[PDB]
Amino acid sequence: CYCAGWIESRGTNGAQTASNVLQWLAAGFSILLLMFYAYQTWKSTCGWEEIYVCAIEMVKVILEFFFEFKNPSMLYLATGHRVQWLRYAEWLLTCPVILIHLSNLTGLSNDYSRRTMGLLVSDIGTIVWGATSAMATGYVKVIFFCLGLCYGANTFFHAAKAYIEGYHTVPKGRCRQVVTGMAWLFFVSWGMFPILFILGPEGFGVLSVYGSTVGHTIIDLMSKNCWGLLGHYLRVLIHEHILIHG
Amino acid sequence: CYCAGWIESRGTNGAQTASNVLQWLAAGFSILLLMFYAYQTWKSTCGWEEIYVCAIEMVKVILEFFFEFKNPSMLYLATGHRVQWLRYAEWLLTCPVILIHLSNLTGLSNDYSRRTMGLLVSDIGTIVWGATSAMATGYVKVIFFCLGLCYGANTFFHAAKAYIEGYHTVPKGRCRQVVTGMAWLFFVSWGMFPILFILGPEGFGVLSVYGSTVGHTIIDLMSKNCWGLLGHYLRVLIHEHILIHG
Ligand SMILES: *C/C=C(C)/C=C/C=C(C)/C=C/C1=C(C)CCCC1(C)C
Ligand SMILES: *C/C=C(C)/C=C/C=C(C)/C=C/C1=C(C)CCCC1(C)C
Repeated sequence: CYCAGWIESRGTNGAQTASNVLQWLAAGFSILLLMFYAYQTWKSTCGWEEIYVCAIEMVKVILEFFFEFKNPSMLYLATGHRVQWLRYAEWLLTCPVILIHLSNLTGLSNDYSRRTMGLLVSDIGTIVWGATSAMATGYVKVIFFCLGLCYGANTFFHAAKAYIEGYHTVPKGRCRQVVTGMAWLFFVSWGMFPILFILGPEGFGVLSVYGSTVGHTIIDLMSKNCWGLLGHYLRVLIHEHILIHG
Repeated sequence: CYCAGWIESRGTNGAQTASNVLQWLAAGFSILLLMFYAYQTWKSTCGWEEIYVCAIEMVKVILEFFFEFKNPSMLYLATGHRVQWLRYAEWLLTCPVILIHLSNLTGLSNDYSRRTMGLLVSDIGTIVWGATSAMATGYVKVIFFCLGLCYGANTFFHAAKAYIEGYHTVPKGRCRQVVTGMAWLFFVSWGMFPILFILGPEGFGVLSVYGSTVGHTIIDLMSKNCWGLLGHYLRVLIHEHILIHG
């Protein structure tokens, strides 16, 4: 199995160092966030979504530090394209949970809706089409990324509706400011993901594997750790509001 | 890109013919079921889950007839293992929808529960771990299939609870017989999927690609088309019951 496209070049040895440093920072932040979440579950009210997302993020960060360019992290393919399977597998593991957190922003509604199902189905579909585009090479790559773009447009529309509903269901004041911050983080990072797909080796190679890893680590820290911590803060605020007035 | 494991042998030219015949039958059944579902939506009450699952099944069947051993259907991998990405992508597209149908067996509850989220998260996780095991080769394959086994055990437990709840929420008589039939189909086919994974090239090679395709086509016709048609019949019975007594 020679396939000279498998060697290519992973980075510039500076993007590699930046990726390693960002992986260490992401692992440290995930460890600290998991410790804080455990402390909360022991003392305060904490949701399962933030803990699960942070745990998967920590596992993915460790696996990307150690075996990023190995199998179940990098499929090498007869087409000469190295597919970062770890990235898309972690997306499939976390993004549905992130959207289950987006629905029920205030951790009180034990019920859900058909809009949550639409969100989840569209998100799984867009991740599937993006992974297929990453493995696709050629016009099939363009077709599958356009399919993922349509599914992600549906996902973004449903997420925006969920964010408006959450903004209008939280108490007036700090709670809706936190909802606005969560919406900003969500949309900026989730829109940067397809941009990095386009700029990465999976699309037009502009970023290289290590530069794409740097950018994806930044927007994962934004969309998984920071967004989850903001959601936990929102739920803490909701609990305190219920204790005082509710 | 030579990697002599990519050639191997797809089948015995009899398993190939059986696979082609079963793909034609599955495509015909999916087309007829989609026509019937469109007729129902125009006249009767029909759910989106059955239509979506049947449409994805039809698309997957056509893509497996035409490009099964091509890219976005077969990742060839530097490890020499041909990964049927089409299979796992279709699982990711359909199984969450099949479980969204399993929750809300009677298409009346516009709300959902945290058990539905547990079902969906466990199902996505088990599909992810199974795909990773298929791409994994070696002891990593065993580890990831055991992780998928744990996630699928959680999925099966939640599905059994959902089936008991559905059995006890449908009217006594034909409705619960249909629920029992759906449970039998669901558990038999969904348990045959890991068995075929073990028996297929992705595990212990016993079945070959074409024999695995034959078995997977049979259990997809069981779990996607037949189960969805049974769910549609259950919802029709619920609607008629509400019209008479409800
Ligand atoms: C922690 C990881 C997250 C939140 C990943 C989110 C991923 C997306 C919003 C994916 C978007 C894509 C498209 C809309 C089109 C191009 C392909 C994708 C998969 C990158
Ligand atoms: C239409 C396709 C369906 C319903 C597929 C269902 C898939 C499963 C129940 C998957 C099961 C797996 C495990 C429990 C362990 C071994 C790996 C898998 C992914 C085959």
